Amino acid sequence: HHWGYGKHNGPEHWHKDFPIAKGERQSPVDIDTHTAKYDPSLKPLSVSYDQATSLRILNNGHAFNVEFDDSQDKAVLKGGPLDGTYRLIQFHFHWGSLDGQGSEHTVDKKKYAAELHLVHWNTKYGDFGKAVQQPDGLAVLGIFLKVGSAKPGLQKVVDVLDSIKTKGKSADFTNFDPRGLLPESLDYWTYPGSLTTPPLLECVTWIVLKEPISVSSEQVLKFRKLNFNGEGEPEELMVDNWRPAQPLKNRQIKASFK
Ligand SMILES: NC(=O)[C@H](CO)NC(=O)CNOCc1ccc(S(N)(=O)=O)cc1
Ligand SMILES: Cc1ccc(S(N)(=O)=O)cc1
Ligand SMILES: [Zn+2]
Repeated sequence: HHWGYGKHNGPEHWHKDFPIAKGERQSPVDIDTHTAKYDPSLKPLSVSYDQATSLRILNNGHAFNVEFDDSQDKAVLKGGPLDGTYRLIQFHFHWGSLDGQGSEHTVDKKKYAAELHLVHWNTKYGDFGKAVQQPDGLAVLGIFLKVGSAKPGLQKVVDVLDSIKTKGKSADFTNFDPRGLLPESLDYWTYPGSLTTPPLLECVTWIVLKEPISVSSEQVLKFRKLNFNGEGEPEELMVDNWRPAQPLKNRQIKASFK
């Protein structure tokens, strides 16, 4: 894998090694709020993170992942558009070089400063690697970030980033409560899509919350001090690690709310 977010290896190049990049259910997409249909059959989301066990934070050269113990049903997503039980494996963000870009999904073409992805896999497939081979394998909960007031529950993440500056660095990251990253409302849009990074597998039920969270300028500035490069390599700031909106094709975006 040599894909990334540069001019020479960014999203417009990915199709050469991952031809599904041009597929029928790629993510992210623009959410056209007036075209999304309210679906009264959609259930409230059930986010059950009370027993979540965070373990570690990793700079993987594209973003940082906060990893969870997914060896039991400890932190699960169910309800909403989903059938069955999806276990939280990791969360990460996508963000920009400036506050006017960074999100992957857009809302009426609006780009947010960043987007949080809480990644869950369907327990009926047993392991994450098996789940990504299935059309209903993953559920990703997407949350927009705007710049304003600080998000108190984000600060523990911000403060460990200095210890994982470069690709391949990890740090212990226990006892982090991801409930501190949610907005007040669980109103959402949903559609069938894909992973937004290679291998771009078409295995995701996307659940994108309408209500953004607010983070401070200082918090997002610390995201932008991370590096895509490994230790001792030429410094490349980890910024603009987002894929732009892809064609909606033969898909419907449904709203949980009127
Ligand atoms: N684990 C596995 O057996 C293989 C090989 O390592 N991995 C994958 O086939 C997919 N890995 O997918 C990560 C991933 C990528 C993108 C997202 S996003 N940005 O759509 O939430 C969320 C997870
Ligand atoms: C040099 C190079 C550029 C881009 C890729 S890709 N198709 O994985 O994005 C691989 C190698
Ligand atoms: Zn993501």
